[PDB]
Amino acid sequence: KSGLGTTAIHAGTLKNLYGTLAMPIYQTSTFIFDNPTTTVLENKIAALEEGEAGIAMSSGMGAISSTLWTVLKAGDHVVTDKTLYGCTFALMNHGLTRFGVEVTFVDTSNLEEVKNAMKKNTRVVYLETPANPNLKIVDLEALSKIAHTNPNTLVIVDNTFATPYMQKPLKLGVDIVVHSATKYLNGHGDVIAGLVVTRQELADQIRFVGLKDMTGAVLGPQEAYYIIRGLKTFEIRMERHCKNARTIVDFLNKHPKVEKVYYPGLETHPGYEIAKKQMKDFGAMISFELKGGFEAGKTLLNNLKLCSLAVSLGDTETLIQHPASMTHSPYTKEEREVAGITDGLVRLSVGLENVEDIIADLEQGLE
Amino acid sequence: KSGLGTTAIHAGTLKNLYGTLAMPIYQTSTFIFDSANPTTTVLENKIAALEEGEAGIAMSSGMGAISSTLWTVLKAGDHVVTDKTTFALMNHGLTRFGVEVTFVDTSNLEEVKNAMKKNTRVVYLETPANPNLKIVDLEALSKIAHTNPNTLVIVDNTFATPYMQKPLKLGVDIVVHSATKYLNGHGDVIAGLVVTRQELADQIRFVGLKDMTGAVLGPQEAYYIIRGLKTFEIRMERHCKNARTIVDFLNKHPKVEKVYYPGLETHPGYEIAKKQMKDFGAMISFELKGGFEAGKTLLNNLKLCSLAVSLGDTETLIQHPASVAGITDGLVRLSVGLENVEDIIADLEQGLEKI
Amino acid sequence: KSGLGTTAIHAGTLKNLYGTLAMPIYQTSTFIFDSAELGNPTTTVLENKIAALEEGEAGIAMSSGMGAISSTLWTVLKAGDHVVTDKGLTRFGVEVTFVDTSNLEEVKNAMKKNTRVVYLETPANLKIVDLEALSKIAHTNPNTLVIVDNTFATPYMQKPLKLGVDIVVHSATKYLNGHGDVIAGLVVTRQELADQIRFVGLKDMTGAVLGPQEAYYIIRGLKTFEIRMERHCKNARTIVDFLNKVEKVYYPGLETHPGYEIAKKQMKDFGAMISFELKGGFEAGKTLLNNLKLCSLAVSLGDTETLIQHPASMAGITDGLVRLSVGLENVEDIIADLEQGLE
Amino acid sequence: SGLGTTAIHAGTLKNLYGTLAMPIYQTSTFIFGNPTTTVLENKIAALEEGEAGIAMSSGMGAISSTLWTVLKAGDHVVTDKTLYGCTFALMNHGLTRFGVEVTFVDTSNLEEVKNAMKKNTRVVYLETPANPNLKIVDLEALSKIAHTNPNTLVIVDNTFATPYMQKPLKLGVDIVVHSATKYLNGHGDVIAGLVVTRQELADQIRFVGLKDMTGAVLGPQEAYYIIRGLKTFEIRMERHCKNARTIVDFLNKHPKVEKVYYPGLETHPGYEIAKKQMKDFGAMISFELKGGFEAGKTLLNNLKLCSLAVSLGDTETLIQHPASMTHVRLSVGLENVEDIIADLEQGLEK
Repeated sequence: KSGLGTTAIHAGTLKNLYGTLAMPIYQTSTFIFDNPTTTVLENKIAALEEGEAGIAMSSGMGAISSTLWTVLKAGDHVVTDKTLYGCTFALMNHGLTRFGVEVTFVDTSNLEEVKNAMKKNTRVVYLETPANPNLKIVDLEALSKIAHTNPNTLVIVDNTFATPYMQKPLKLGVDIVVHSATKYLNGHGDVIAGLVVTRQELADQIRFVGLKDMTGAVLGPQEAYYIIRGLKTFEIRMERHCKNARTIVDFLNKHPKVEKVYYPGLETHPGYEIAKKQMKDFGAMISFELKGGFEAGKTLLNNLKLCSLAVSLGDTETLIQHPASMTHSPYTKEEREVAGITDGLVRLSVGLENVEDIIADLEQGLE
Repeated sequence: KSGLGTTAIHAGTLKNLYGTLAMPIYQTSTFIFDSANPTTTVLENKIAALEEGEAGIAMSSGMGAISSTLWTVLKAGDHVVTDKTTFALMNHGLTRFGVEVTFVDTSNLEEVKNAMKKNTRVVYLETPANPNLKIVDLEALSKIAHTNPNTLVIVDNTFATPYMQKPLKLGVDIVVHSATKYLNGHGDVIAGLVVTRQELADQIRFVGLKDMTGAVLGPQEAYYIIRGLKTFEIRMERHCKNARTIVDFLNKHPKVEKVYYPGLETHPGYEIAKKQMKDFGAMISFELKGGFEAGKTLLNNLKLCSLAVSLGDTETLIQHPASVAGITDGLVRLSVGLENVEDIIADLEQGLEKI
Repeated sequence: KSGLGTTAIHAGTLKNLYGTLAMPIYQTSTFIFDSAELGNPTTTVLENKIAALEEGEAGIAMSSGMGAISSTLWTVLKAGDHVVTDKGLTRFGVEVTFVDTSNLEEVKNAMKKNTRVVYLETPANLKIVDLEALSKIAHTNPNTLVIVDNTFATPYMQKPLKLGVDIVVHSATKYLNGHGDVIAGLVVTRQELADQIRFVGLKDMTGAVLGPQEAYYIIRGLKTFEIRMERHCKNARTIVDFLNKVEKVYYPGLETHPGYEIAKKQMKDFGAMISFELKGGFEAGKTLLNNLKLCSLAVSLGDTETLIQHPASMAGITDGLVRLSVGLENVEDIIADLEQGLE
Repeated sequence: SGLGTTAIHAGTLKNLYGTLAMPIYQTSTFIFGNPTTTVLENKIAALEEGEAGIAMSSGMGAISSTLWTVLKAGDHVVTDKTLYGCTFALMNHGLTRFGVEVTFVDTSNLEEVKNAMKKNTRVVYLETPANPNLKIVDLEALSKIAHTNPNTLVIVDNTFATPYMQKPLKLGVDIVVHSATKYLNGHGDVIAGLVVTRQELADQIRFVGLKDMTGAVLGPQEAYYIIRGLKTFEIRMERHCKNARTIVDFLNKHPKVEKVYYPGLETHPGYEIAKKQMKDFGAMISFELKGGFEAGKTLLNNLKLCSLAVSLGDTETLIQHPASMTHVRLSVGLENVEDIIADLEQGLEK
C-alpha cells in the first residue's frame, strides 16, 4: 500500500520500541539470558525486493558463497554465464570445481543454449542482468520457467546493478536474489556488504548452514547501520543516478572520438526489448568503446579531474575505469577479447554530481 | 627485545604516516588510482607480531577465519583429522563436499598417528579445549602430523591466547583465533584472525577469503580490536590472577565435586599444559555435587556474573549447558572477568549457599 | 564553480592523499610531532564543505547548533555590549533588546551605539525578514555584526553572506546532515573572525568540539544534500496545496504569505517546513496527531522521515497550530496519512 | 563493591537490552539527553561517589558549562596562577570580559587563599596534582576555608589523579570535573569532559550551562568509546602507576637529571598532603636535565618508543619538552617498563 521511498525509509522500523526513528547500533557480541540492527536491514531489503526474508553478510561474495554452500553438494551441477563479474567467476570455475560441483558456462541470453545445458543434477541456474562489461541483458522470466522444468533447480540472480528500484527478479519467478550492498544499496562507497532475499524456508537454511558454518561472513553492526542510513535516500539516489546517465549516454553516442556505447537504454542495444519489459529504468552503468583504443583510454582517464579512477560502482561520486590498462593488464589478447574486454572499452559508474559538471570533465578529457 | 605489552601496543604502528598514534578508520569501499584496507592491515600485523608468525589475516568472524583457511588448503578427496568434541563444518559441511573427516581423541598421540592417511591434508587442533579444558601436546602432534609431507597443522589458539601459548613456535603451520573473545576483550565485536607463513597467508587471503567466504572484517571492527589490543597484556594478567584465586575457592568447596582447570596437578594434561603454556587460562569449568538444579539454581541467584555463552569479555560470564558429550549434567562453565576478585567470589559464594 | 551537488559531494576532499574518496575517520585526540620543533582532519573537511556551500571563507564545526551560536557569541561580545534580536546573556553584562525584525524601521530605531550583534532567523509562522535590508541598517554602526541562523533555509535556498551578513550559523542537526542521527553545529564567516571564534569561543568559552565520527556522518549526509533538498521542497509544494484546500496555511511560497516578496527575492526556493492552523481547537489537532500512520510525532525538523508537531499539546502558538516537517517519502503516502487523519 | 566492578557494571541496562554492551543511540530525534551518554554519566558519578554525572564534548566543555551556570557578572573567583593551559585562558581573559573578578593566588599557601576570599567570591577552583611540576594542595583544608563563605562552591579538576587515587567530593569539594580525554577514556581517541556533583547542582549545570550557554554535547559514539575505555580503567591506572613508580626511581638517579618532580618522592613539596588524599601518586613524571635547553631537544629527538606528544593518560607513553614545544614532562604509558626505561637510557646517552 506504500511507495519505494516510503518502503526504504520506514520498512522494519522499531520506533515504537526505542522511541527513536534511528535504529540504535547494537555493537555487541554477548547476548544475555536468564543482531537487532542487522535484522532491520534484512527486513528492509526483503520489503524492497518483495520477498519473505532477508539475510545480511559482510560482502557480496559472502552473500553468494553462503548461498551456494547451502544449496549445493558434491555431484550437483551448476549452469551460469561465460561472463560474470569476477570473484564469482573464480568461485565458479576454480572454487566449486575443487569440491565436486559441475559447472557449465553458456550464453544465458540464448534461451535454448540454457535449456540443453540442463541435466537432472542441475541444482542452480545463476544469472546476472544487466551484467559486466557490455551490460548484457538476459530475460529472467523466460529463464526461470526453462529452469523449473527441473523440480530441484533453484534460480539465483545477482540483482546488484539493477537494484530493487529497476528490477525485482523474485516477481519474474527467480528463487534467490543476491546483492552486493557495497554498490548502489548502501550507495556511499564506505561499506563492503552483501544481502540475500528468498523464501523464509530457504533463507533459514542459508543463515543456519551457509552463513553460520560455511562462511562466517557476518556483517558488522556499524556497517548494518551505515546501510540502513544509506537506504533512507535509496530512491532519490537511483532517480538522480538514472537521470544523469541518460544525458551522459547521448553525450557519448554523438561524440566523434567515441565508436560505440553499451547501454540497455539504447535501441541498438542487444537485449533492449527484454530490458524494457523487466526494468523500470535502464540503469546508471554506462560502457563505451573508444576510437583510439588502448592509448585513448589511458589518456582519457589520466586527464579526468572530476571523475575518479576506481573499480567500484554505485557510489555518489562518479567512477571510471579502463579494464585493459588497469584490471586486465596481465592478461592475454584472447583472454580479454572474448569476453568481453577490448582495447578501447571504458566503464563508467554515473554518480550524483550535477550532470553538467560530469560532462564538462568528460568533454575536456576526451581531447 | 619488546615485551608483550609493548608489542601489542606498538607493533604495526603508522604513527610516522598519520602523525597520530591512533590508527585512522579507513571506512571505505573504493580505492582510487594515481594513474592508469590500512586499518585492517595494522591489525593483521599486530596479531602476527604477537604470535611471531610472518603474516596475519582478518575476517568477520572466527568461523570466517577457520572456513576461509579450510576452503583454501583442502579439495575434494582430502582427509582431515580432528578431535571428537566448528563441529558442524567438520562433521556436516566438508563431508558434503567430498572431504573425509576422522574424529579421534587428540589426547592420545597414537590415535592421531593411526588416523593418519596419506591424503590427510589437515590436522586441526584446539587446546585448552571445550568444555573440560582438555590439554593436548602441540609439539608432539606436529611431529606426528608432519611425517606426511602434505599435512598442515592448524591450531585454534582462541582460549590460550598468544599471551599464554604461541603454537607456531611449537611446529604448528596455522593459528586461528575467534578474536571475538580475549583479543578484542570487550564483548562487542565478532571477528576472526589467522596467522601463518607468507605463502599460505597469501593463498588464504586471495582464495579462501576473497572467493570462498567473502568474510571481510569491517574497518570499524578492526579499529575496535586494535583498541582492545592496547590493554591485551594487563587484561590477560587480571583475567588469570582472578581465575586462580577463584579456582582455589571452588576446589575446596563443599558443594563442588570437581574443578576442571589446567593449573591443577589433578587436571589430566597438567604437565603438557605446564610446558606449553606460559599460564593456565581464565576459563574454569566445574561440577556441582547437585547435578542439574545445582546448577540451574546456582545460575539463578547470581547478581554479578552474567548468563551468556561467549567468553573473554571484561565481565564475568557463566552458563550451564544442561539448559551427552563432555556435558556432565552438573557441569558449570565460568569465564573469569576483570572484576575485583572479592566481588566475583562473594557473588559465587552467595549463590552457592542457595543450594 | 560547479553545481550544488558537485561541490557538496567534492568540495574540500583530500582524495589524492588517502587513495580513497571517503575521508578516513580520525578518531584521535593526541597527535605526535615529528621533531621537537584544537582541530581534526576529518572535521576540517566538513568545515571546508559548508564554507564552500555558503560561499564563505572558513567553516567551524561544533558539537551542536547551540555550541555554534554560543561559541561565536562568547567571542564577539563583552559585558556592556548590546544585542538586538527578534521577540543568559543578561546575567553577564550584555543587554538584549527584542524587536520585530520584520519592521525595518523598528530595528533601525533600536540600534544603540554599543549594539554589537544583530541576530536574525529567516524563515522562523515562517516569518520572513529582509536580510540585505536589515544588514545595511545594522552596518550603520561600524562595530555591529549581523548573525543569521540559516538552518531552516539551507545553502540550497539561501546564502546570507551574499546579502552582506557577517556570520552564518547552522544547527547541522537538521537538513545538512539530514538523517536524524547527529547533534552538530556549524559556522561560516571570514577567516579572521573564524580564527577568533575557534581560538577563543570554541577553545576556551564553550569547548563544544564536534566528534570526528559525527563529522564523518555529516560529510556522508552532505553526499545527498542537493537531491534531499530537491525532494523535500517538491513534497512540500504538493502537500502545501493539498493542505490549503484547516482554515489557514503558513508557507513562504503562498503569495498570500506576509513576506512572500522578500522570500521570492532572497530564497531560491520556499523551504520544506509547513505550518497550518486547524479549524478545530486544541482537541482537533491532538486528535489528528494521535492518528497518523506515516508521519512521526517529534519536535525536530529536516530528517528523511516526515515529522509533525502540535505545539499546543507538545506568545506565538494557537490551539489549532500544527508544524509539518516534510520528509523524503513518496508524496501520495504522506498525503494519504494526513488525509485519513483529518477525518 | 570494588573499583573495577564499579567501572565495569555501574549503570548497566543488561536487564533491558539483553546485552552487557550499551547500544549506541546514534540519534537526534526522539518520538512520542541520550541513553548511551546517560550510562556514562552514571558511571563516572559512581566512580567519584557523587550523586549525578554530566557529560560534555570536552574538558573545557565540562568546565565552562559549570562556570557559566554558577557564576554571574559581579561574582569573584579564587584560582591558581599555575593552571592548565586552556583553563587559564578562560579564567584570565574570558570570565573577566563578562563582569567576573578573578584573583590568581598560589593555592599551596592556605594563608593566601584565606586572604583572597571576598563576600562575593562564588567559586574556588583547584587542581591537584597541577601542571607542570605536579603541585599538590589540601582539598579538605581549602574546602574548609572556601566554605566559611556560604555562597562559595569549590571546583576541583580531578583529571590527573582520577577517582582511582583521589575522590574530592569526599574531601568536601562541591564539584569535580574531568577531561575524560586522558586517563578515563585512556586510549587517546576521544575528546570529552565529565562533571560529578550534587543532583540539584547537576540539573542546573545540565539545563543551564550545557543546554544554553555552551551546547557542548558529547556525541554518542564518543560516549560509547569512553564506557568501553572504563571497562579496563582500574587495571590501566594500576599499571600506569607501577610503570611510572619504577621510572621514577630510574630517573631520580640518572646523572644527567637535576630534580625529579613526582608526588611519591618524600623530597617533593607537598608529599605528606598527597599521602593523605591520594591512594597512589600518579603516572605523570617531570624532571630537569642539567643540559637545560639543548639537552631536552636532543633527548626527545632520540626516543624511539616514547612518542613526542602534548596529551597525557594514553596507553602509549607520551613525552614533551616544555621549552621546545608548548612555548621535561613524561606521561607513563602501559608498555613494559623495561622497554620504556631502555628507550629513555639510549636517548639519555646522547
